[PDB]
Amino acid sequence: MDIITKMQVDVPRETVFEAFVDPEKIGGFWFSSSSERWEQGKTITLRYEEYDAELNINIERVEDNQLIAFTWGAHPITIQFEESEAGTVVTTTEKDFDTQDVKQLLGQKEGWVYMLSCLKVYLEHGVTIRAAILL
Amino acid sequence: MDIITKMQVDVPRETVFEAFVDPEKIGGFWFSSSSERWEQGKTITLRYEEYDALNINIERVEDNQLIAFTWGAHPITIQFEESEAGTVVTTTEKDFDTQDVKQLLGQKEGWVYMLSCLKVYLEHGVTIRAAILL
Repeated sequence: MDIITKMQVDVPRETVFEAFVDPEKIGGFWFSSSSERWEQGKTITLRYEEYDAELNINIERVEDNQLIAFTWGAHPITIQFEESEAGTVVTTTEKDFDTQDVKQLLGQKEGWVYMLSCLKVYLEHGVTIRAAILL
Repeated sequence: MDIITKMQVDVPRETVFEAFVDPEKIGGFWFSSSSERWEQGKTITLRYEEYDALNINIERVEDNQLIAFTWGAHPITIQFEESEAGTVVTTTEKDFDTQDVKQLLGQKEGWVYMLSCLKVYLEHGVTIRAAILL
């Protein structure tokens, strides 16, 4: 099982890509802060001012304005950005899950959908709706 | 199995309830409009302009607290409860098989997205593309 979620965001692909990798932008829809810009081969410190929690993630692969890859909890993750008429389609993929745990699947799906909804609102309106944690 | 989703919305419970039952407000986050105010015992014709496209029978309504109706073979309840900063909305779509995981995941996505659209609409007065869900 791979949890794949797609969300349309009405802004250019570069702008959506930047929303994730730019330490100053991520706070509007996801982590409260990042240690530095997301680069292929850099280990980033992702803060959650909310739960006063911190986690370190190493960026595995990065294709400018097109792909960000990494892993969490041993689950491969990729955030892709494709062009669409009105702007961009973001596709999040969190791989390797079993059916035995429908509860886990639903919870992760919820996290991805919520984060992408917060993303859409932040980029389309410049306002925020309580960033999520997901991971 | 039931698909339960909860969302915090920072406005009073009465404002969240009116957003669903008032024909003039629902288009900010879900269906484009309703034939009339959602009331217990009425059949409501819902519009979704994007698809230029349904009817639901409102079974129960507890003002500012609960709305229940059935879609297909899945009873649904939308509940509103007070929270310190506003309201906690709980949507429940019932009686799914644990077979079609894709169906459960697709419906979950639907509820989470609708509640997110609701949150922005009520907290910020702006909207993001409404989805049909049903």
